[PDB]
Amino acid sequence: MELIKGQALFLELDKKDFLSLKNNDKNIPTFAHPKNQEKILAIFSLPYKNPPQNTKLIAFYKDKKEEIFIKTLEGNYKSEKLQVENKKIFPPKTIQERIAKELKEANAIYSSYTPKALFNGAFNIPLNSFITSDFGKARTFNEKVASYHSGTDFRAATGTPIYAANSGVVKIAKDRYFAGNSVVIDHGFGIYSQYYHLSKIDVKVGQKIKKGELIGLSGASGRVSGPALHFGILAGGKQVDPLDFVSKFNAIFQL
Ligand SMILES: [Zn+2]
Repeated sequence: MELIKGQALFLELDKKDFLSLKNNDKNIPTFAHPKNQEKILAIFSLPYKNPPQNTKLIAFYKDKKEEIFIKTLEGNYKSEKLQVENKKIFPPKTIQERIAKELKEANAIYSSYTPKALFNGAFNIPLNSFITSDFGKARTFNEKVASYHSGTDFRAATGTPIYAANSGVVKIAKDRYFAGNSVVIDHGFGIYSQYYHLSKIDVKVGQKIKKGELIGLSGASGRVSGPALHFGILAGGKQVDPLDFVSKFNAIFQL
């Protein structure tokens, strides 16, 4: 198989006598195929920055092992050469501490795995606008990726209502350094949607949220380039192309 870096794919496997799916020593969770009672699914994601060239997963069955080869593709992302090498910025200690604390908190959430569906059918887009900055726009130095846009930006004047892309449980709902006013929702199966730079947060941590339910108002918090809605998806432990993921997810769980 082939998969572009920074995207997810849904792996389909036989359910009968399946024991475990592994990437080296890392276990990949499985969930039911909603349409084919003899299949299960798993989400495999490749990181945008510095992915392996190839991946081999082993599905262990009671009587066999089944290998799965995945070749990484570079894709056709927009990319611009950085010019200033000076990358190690030097923030004040008070900012370094906040950054480090919010990163620990987020990683604890994104590493967690809810082993049931909290979603309800297909994902919807969080507002009926248009993309002004695509996922995966990269800045490169040393023929390597120095940074990239880890979500997609929708056009939104400050104060535009933002709605949950799918049902789930709010896990983050506060102001964070790079994301500004942030909402993160657990949809189950390690799938999280992200709503950043809001001007107003209308949900609390732990709250159960319905698809299409108001979660806040867009803004420009934490954002230098003015008002927009940054929408992200984390799945398989990685930030992935959100509209690509939604398209792949909806093809399976639509009906
Ligand atoms: Zn963005």
